Amino acid sequence: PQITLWKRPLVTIRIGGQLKEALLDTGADDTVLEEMNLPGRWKPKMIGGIGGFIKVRQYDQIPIEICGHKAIGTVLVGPTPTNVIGRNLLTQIGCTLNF
Amino acid sequence: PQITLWKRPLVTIRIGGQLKEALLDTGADDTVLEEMNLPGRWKPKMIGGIGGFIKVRQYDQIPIEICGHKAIGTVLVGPTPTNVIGRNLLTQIGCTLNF
Ligand SMILES: Cc1c(O)cccc1C(=O)N[C@@H](CSc1ccccc1)[C@H](O)CN1C[C@H]2CCCC[C@H]2C[C@H]1C(=O)NC(C)(C)C
Repeated sequence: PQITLWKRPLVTIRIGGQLKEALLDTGADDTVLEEMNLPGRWKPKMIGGIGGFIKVRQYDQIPIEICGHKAIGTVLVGPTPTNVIGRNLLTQIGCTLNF
Repeated sequence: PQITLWKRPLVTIRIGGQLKEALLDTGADDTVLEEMNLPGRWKPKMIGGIGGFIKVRQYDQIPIEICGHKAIGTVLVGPTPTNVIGRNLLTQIGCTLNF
């Protein structure tokens, strides 16, 4: 689909069998979701943006269906202000910026 | 143009006739530029990123050419590690997300 930016580019995702809403974020290198439980082992990591750094749980090779498109990759879980789908997964679904 | 997301979508922007590299960021509601001594009045504002809020100076109706496309709007200046072009300006240059 083609998405304009007059409003936040929010989309529904399926992860761990549960539906969630997330923001398609070209400015984020990684995908970061609010605290939640996910199958498998995770590794402690830290990521930063504006405002500073936060501690997250790194889960690898996690399947996520984004607006009907399949992706399987790294998902960071932590106290992020909101769910963000970063470039690591945006590239998997063939998402590009156009103007 | 079409910009893929294999690497950070950094483009050249012109503000004050000067050139800077900035990130096309669909996840940002606002445009936040690294500290720069812009002239004129401004209003204090707090913007929140992944690691918390930072204080910025809000400048209104500032001309900004993004990768050759002209825009004009609100630009926030503060201690961000990277220049970010948010939806407030991305919409002006007709930028969309596609997949
Ligand atoms: C700058 C800005 C605004 O002016 C208004 C609203 C949000 C933001 C904002 O920082 N949005 C961010 C998403 S994280 C997010 C946080 C809160 C609400 C929605 C999204 C940016 O799109 C992405 N953001 C762009 C950029 C911000 C300056 C530092 C270098 C990158 C860091 C990157 C980022 O945070 N990456 C993570 C991997 C940690 C997620």
